[PDB]
Amino acid sequence: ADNLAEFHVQNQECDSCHTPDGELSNDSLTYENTQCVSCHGTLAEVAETTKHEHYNAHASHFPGEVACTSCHSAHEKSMVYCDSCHSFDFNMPYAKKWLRDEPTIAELAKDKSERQAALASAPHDTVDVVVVGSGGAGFSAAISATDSGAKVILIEKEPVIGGNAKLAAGGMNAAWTDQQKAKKITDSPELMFEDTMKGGQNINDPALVKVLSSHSKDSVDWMTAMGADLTDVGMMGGASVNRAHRPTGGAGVGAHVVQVLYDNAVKRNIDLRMNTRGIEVLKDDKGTVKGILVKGMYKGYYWVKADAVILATGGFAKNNERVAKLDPSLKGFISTNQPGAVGDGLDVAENAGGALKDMQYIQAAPTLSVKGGVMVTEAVRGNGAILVNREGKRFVNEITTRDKASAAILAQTGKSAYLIFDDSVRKSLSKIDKYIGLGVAPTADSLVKLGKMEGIDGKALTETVARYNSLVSSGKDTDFERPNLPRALNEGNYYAIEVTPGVHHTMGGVMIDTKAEVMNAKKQVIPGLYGAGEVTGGVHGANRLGGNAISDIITFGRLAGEEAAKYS
Ligand SMILES: Cc1cc2nc3c(=O)[nH]c(=O)nc-3n(C[C@H](O)[C@H](O)[C@H](O)COP(=O)(O)OP(=O)(O)OC[C@H]3O[C@@H](n4cnc5c(N)ncnc54)[C@H](O)[C@@H]3O)c2cc1C
Ligand code: HEC
Ligand code: HEC
Ligand code: HEC
Ligand code: HEC
Ligand SMILES: O=C(O)/C=C/C(=O)O
Ligand code: NA
Repeated sequence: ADNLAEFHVQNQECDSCHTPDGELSNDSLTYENTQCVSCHGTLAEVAETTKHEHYNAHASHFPGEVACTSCHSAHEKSMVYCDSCHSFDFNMPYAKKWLRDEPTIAELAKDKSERQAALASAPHDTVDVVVVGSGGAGFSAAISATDSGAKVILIEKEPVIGGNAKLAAGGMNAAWTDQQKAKKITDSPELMFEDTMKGGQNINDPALVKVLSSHSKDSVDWMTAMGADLTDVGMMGGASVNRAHRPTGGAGVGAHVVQVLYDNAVKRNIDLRMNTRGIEVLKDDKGTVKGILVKGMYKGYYWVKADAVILATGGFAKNNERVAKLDPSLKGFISTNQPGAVGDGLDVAENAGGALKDMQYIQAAPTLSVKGGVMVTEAVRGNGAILVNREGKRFVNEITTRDKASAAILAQTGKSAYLIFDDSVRKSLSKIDKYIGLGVAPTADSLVKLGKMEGIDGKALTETVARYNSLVSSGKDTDFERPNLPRALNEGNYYAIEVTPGVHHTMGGVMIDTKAEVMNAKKQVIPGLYGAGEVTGGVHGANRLGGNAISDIITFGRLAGEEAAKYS
């Protein structure tokens, strides 16, 4: 057969997958997927039949309930969503190579036809607030608005939830939490403010950072009340003390927090629609929003009538064309991001009259795995790893800010470097076992052997770690002034990961005030329109601190849903 449907119909009726009238249930294909699961079992149950030692298409790090049709289309060949970041050895029936080419909001102007018909019709729904994007900001807004008495619809343009937020692995910053106190850490919202402003080269909007620092503990409290584990507290670059919260043992914070938010949304019966792209904010004759035009992948264009629209669409770091026009030094770099993170939400915001700010400020993650092409968290350095070049030497304070660390690595021989650590660092952060499982962390029982394996001067590497361990025990790094020296690298085997910077986060975006209201260039509020999360500009200035994005998206997402409900 040439497609999955043709296969099944050899022995099955159309109504084995379809509804009686044969119309598709909705853009989430809820009915249809339910049919796949009635015959094949849950994703979990299927996974039992497709195990590989180090990977499984049906049991991945993605949170929520991933629909079969995310990867298996019926009447045409389809793509494995995992192939957008990885190249595992898969044999999916009726597969085609991964290719993403989603038309821009401006290209969608060619559907004048269909769009006019949709706006001429009745609104398909009339609700209080529509939230665009199912990452951390969007789920937070949806839940908090629902808790304040609003009726909400949450839309996601991708087949899966979570955006980039499901990928976060270092932690969520907050001060001064019960969690920190339990770990004997002393901190304060003021100190977090100070670190953040200084880290952003004082380009940050001080009113927005004051919201970020002052609300941070309550956001950790809010998430924990919903069931999250944020009790591990680690160090990230540019911070005066440990304040990056994450699940016990140093597991990834992203997947976890998104799963908690998803469970809480399902608990509240929130209307979540997948494969549903927000296209155009609609305004009444006085300029306040009145609804939003959306495009369903399977049911087409329709609009929703609502008093408020909350844009929670994420950044544009996957769009290297737009990145390179703003910062040419990042042209051609690999990105850490999900395939959808291309900035179409910003375009929707601008078309509604929102201004943009700080767009030229774009952050590279210093340590993308060269071998795996995926992000390696800053927590690996925060928990004790060092960086060495091919010469086998240290060359940078490994917990300085991301802009300086990226430049340092790029300046080394071959424009890459190596994370070096031992089993004491490995056991302190369980996320590291995930890198080892990916195959990107070669290991050996001695640095001379490791160096020969990886093309690092083995003798110089050995002396480099002995010297580093001596500064650790003597409590001061006189070589690169690293201010926190948590562990000696001296237990068990030794690991190396080859790393180079990758495009990661866009600090600029839609201009918002402290109530998450979107503003135009005249600094006037657009009534009804809100922005929260990486789509916004002004929170992080010229350089974002690791851990501060997850913090931002919960605080501003929650704030925005509450303001939108009150606006109503
Ligand atoms: C690999 C990785 C690791 C990171 N780790 C950390 C960490 O440890 N700590 C930290 O603080 N930060 C971390 N960051 C940054 C942080 O995860 C992101 O900034 C965060 O994802 C921003 O969340 P958000 O809700 O704003 O957007 P996202 O989580 O990206 O969600 C936005 C959603 O909107 C959808 N969308 C976009 N346009 C439309 C549209 N027109 N219609 C409908 N849906 C739309 C997108 O597809 C996406 O699902 C990490 C980022 C990455 C990529
Ligand atoms: C389940 C294994 C399927 C079988 C068997 C058939 N269809 Fe299907 N169809 C199914 C889904 C998951 C979808 C979504 C798109 C995709 O290819 O994955 C579809 C869609 C159609 C459509 C499009 C509806 C629209 O665009 O509004 C039609 C016209 C359709 N399918 C027809 C149809 C007929 C007549 C079938 C029996 C011969 C049949 N389908 C089987 C999944 C499955
Ligand atoms: C039961 C009535 C089924 C429905 C509804 C769907 N599938 Fe199915 N599928 C079914 C059988 C009996 C078989 C053969 C293997 C077996 O279980 O005995 C299959 C096969 C497939 C395959 C393999 C195709 C190939 O070329 O080998 C896949 C990938 C599969 N089915 C996927 C799938 C999806 C995603 C469904 C919903 C859209 C779905 N199936 C519906 C039984 C049934
Ligand atoms: C992408 C993330 C996928 C989603 C979600 C689902 N499937 Fe899948 N499926 C995918 C791949 C890459 C493969 C190949 C596995 C490999 O290791 O090479 C599969 C395979 C199938 C098959 C074949 C299993 C067999 O009998 O050999 C089945 C029957 C199957 N998929 C079913 C299925 C169902 C019903 C899903 C929803 C619950 C589903 N898959 C999700 C990729 C992805
Ligand atoms: C890019 C945005 C990603 C997509 C799409 C998928 N994965 Fe992923 N994967 C991602 C990262 C950044 C990492 C590094 C380790 C971490 O936890 O952050 C990984 C790692 C894996 C691994 C190794 C560790 C493990 O969980 O076993 C596997 C086996 C893996 N990813 C599988 C996987 C599958 C099956 C996916 C599709 C459903 C998938 N990943 C998509 C980033 C990205
Ligand atoms: O784990 C990291 O590298 C990511 C942290 C950040 O992007 O905030
Ligand atoms: Na931004």
